Amino acid sequence: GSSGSSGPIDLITVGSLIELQDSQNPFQYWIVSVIENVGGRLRLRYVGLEDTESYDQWLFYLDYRLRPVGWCQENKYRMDPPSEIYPLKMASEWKCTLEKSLIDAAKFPLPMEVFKDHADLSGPSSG
Repeated sequence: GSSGSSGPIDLITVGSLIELQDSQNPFQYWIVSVIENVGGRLRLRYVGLEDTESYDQWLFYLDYRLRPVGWCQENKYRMDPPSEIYPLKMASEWKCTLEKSLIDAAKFPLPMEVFKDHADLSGPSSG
C-alpha cells in the first residue's frame, strides 16, 4: 500500500469503482475500476478488459472526467463503452461486467469528500 499525507489520496483505494468520460464521446460515459493508486495515480481500466492490460488508462484524482457512479442513473444520457472496445467483446460481455460492477460500487463506494469541489453552477445565459 502507501500511507502519505492526509488527503483524498488515502480516501481512494485500489479497486474503487468510478465513472469516466470519453475523449470523443463527452455525453457518453463508462464504468471503470481503480487498478492501482500511485500517489494519486489511479490506473483506470474499462470493466471487462481486466484480463488484458493494453486498453488501460492512467489519470489523477484531480481530474474532471472522474465522476461518482450513480449520477448517470438520474438522466441516463448514454451509458455505453467506446467503439474501440465495444466490438472487441460481445454486447453481452459489455453488459455483464457493466451490471455486476454497478453493484460492486455499492459495496465498495467512496466518500463524496474525494470529489469535493465547487464552481460556477448558475443557470445558463443567452448570448
